Amino acid sequence: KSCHLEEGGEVEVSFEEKEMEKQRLLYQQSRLHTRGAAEM
Repeated sequence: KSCHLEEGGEVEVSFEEKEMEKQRLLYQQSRLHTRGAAEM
């Protein structure tokens, strides 16, 4: 639920939004410890 909420909840369709959102989602995924958790 946290990762889903951190998808589009925080029209224009510009590079100022299509890249900030992608970087934020990547940071959210990395903060979840992709290493270790995938094997779990």
